[PDB]
Amino acid sequence: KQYIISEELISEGKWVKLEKTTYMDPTGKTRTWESVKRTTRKEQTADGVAVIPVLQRTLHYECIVLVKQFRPPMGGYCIEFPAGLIDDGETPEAAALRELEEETGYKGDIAECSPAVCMDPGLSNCTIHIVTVTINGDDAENARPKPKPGDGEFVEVISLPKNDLLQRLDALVAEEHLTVDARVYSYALALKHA
Amino acid sequence: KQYIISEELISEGKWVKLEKTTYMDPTGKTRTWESVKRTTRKQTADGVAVIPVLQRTLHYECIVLVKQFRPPMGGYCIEFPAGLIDDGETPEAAALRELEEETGYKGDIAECSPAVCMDPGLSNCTIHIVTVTINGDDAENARPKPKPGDGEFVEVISLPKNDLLQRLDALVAEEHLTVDARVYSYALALKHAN
Ligand SMILES: c1n[nH]c(-c2nccs2)n1
Ligand SMILES: c1n[nH]c(-c2nccs2)n1
Ligand SMILES: [Cl-]
Ligand SMILES: [Mg+2]
Ligand SMILES: [Mg+2]
Ligand SMILES: [Mg+2]
Ligand SMILES: [Mg+2]
Repeated sequence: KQYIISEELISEGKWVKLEKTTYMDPTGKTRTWESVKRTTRKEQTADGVAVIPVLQRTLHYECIVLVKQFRPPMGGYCIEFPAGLIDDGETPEAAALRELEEETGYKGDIAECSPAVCMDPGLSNCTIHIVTVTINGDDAENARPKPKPGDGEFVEVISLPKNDLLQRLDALVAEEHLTVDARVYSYALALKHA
Repeated sequence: KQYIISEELISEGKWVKLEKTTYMDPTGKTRTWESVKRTTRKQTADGVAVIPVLQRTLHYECIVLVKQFRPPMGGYCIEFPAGLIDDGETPEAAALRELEEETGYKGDIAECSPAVCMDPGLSNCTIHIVTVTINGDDAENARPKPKPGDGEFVEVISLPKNDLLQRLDALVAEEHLTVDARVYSYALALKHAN
């Protein structure tokens, strides 16, 4: 029933733009919406990837590898899955493995790749692939993992056991001012609920 | 170590604004970011998203989701029930209220996250994730009456919790919908548990 009629640019920054969206509602009436989009999306199947990195080591419990970094939009530190935008011509898998290595030092193995999923669909058109990757932490490559941060990238690695993820996240939030990402919290809540 | 120095308004709509954030990087170098904010926040968070666990004896437990046209996305998305928290509303009350308006179900609160970020590289948007159980055998949830406000047009989709990820992949392959990243993350973790 519903569809886009027009998209009018309101303001276009270097990285983000705002649009006035006109659409047809299902009563047959015309309505508008204020829409955010990135300026960086070309032919990628999504804007970005977020990596679910399951660190596996003999005689260790499985960990989920997370990162902490300052996020200017939030004005503070956030704890997230490793993530980045997909470079033009780059596959989501390759982007995932690359971002994981850049942010954490770890060299992973692909497990699964989601279809493009929406980040905040009432606000923006932004999408990611969620890429599950296993890290063989017994491999020598993954012994002394050092982030290769890019220019203006400053990332801390936090590995938490999968079997206690939600409480460990709660214990981090209780100890400093910091925000957990909604996807990370959602993933931790399901681990509890299962 | 990092912090915000200043925020310049670039453009302000009715619902969304775009800012240029200046911040201090951890080397002591001054940097800028293009940040989105909502104009509606006053609250612990912008919104709530509800994880509604539909419990009916002798049935599988279902997670109740919603399908709506999302003008920023140009298409239909499958999401947790959700909405913005009203001025002077608690996150718990917003959750039960939105769950009722969007699904017709009357639920009980199980737990409530701290404020969690939606897309912290882009926006300051936050939500509380509120887990709610729904006693599907109670008479008030027999014929769930959805109360859509002005301009809401929501379809309800209940899916079994124990197969959620495969059920969502099936809808994406057949119905050309976009699944929400929080929904998908929850689904993934139900599979990855144990
Ligand atoms: C975010 N962008 N536009 C919106 C709207 N809410 C009601 C009408 S337009 N939210
Ligand atoms: C989204 N908003 N601002 C951005 C930037 N990326 C690199 C420098 S500023 N992305
Ligand atoms: Cl539950
Ligand atoms: Mg990143
Ligand atoms: Mg990066
Ligand atoms: Mg809603
Ligand atoms: Mg509403």
